[PDB]
Amino acid sequence: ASKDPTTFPLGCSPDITTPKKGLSMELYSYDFRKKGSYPCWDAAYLDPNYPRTGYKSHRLLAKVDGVTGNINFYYHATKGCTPQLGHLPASYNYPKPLTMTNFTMLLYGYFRPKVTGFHTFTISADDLLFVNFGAGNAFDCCRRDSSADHFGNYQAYAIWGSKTAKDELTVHLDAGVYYPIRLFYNNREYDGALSFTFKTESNENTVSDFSEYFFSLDDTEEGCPGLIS
Ligand SMILES: CC(=O)N[C@@H]1[C@@H](O[C@@H]2O[C@H](CO)[C@H](O)[C@H](O)[C@H]2O)[C@@H](O)[C@@H](CO)O[C@H]1O
Ligand SMILES: [Ca+2]
Ligand code: NA
Ligand code: NA
Ligand code: NA
Ligand code: NA
Ligand code: NA
Repeated sequence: ASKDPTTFPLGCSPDITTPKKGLSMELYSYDFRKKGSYPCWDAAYLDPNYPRTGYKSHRLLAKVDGVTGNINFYYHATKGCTPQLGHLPASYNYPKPLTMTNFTMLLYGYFRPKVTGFHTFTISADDLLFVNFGAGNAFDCCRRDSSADHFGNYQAYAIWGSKTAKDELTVHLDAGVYYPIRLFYNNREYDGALSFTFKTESNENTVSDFSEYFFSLDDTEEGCPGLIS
């Protein structure tokens, strides 16, 4: 698939193996600058290659499976320029404290729609959430191994304090097809927040609980390109 973001993204058709519930998550540290710097937070999170290669230089905290449910959070800090502990919601399947003021997080896997039609995803973040969506744009169907670092221009992005603090992505999707998805998050300092929800043209319900929507698929030899059309 093309890497470019599109309104009609390509999806994937898994084989016999049952998709596993939830997304994969990786957590990385994101240190402050040395005492007395102005500002105190590291600006690395906005380097253009930070979401591709830069984050990998940071200390790996965790890699977990099975992230699903409601993945939204709001972490309230009490002090600027200070690492403070907190916990992710239970949905993240990570039962240890981390520096919720300052960390990087990567989620990847597949989104399976329940209805065929236009979906509008709405995102917000403190500090940053970058979203790739579709085969190629995120990664290749059951070939994430060979394509994970080759994602394309973001389908949506949100940066706290910017002219784009919230964003939307509208895409036409087919029910029961599995669409590659990559979420890249950072908190630089202080409060952190992530909101990821959607609506469809089918009804006026907002979906915030991804239990029946987020899945993981094993990579395979020849891939699992979408077979529908
Ligand atoms: C703009 C700014 O620097 N605000 C300071 C606070 O830090 C920011 O807080 C926002 C949320 O309001 C966001 O989380 C951002 O990442 C942070 O940089 C904080 O340092 C506060 C300490 O009391 O001072 C504000 O001025
Ligand atoms: Ca913040
Ligand atoms: Na097979
Ligand atoms: Na740190
Ligand atoms: Na990694
Ligand atoms: Na909007
Ligand atoms: Na409702």
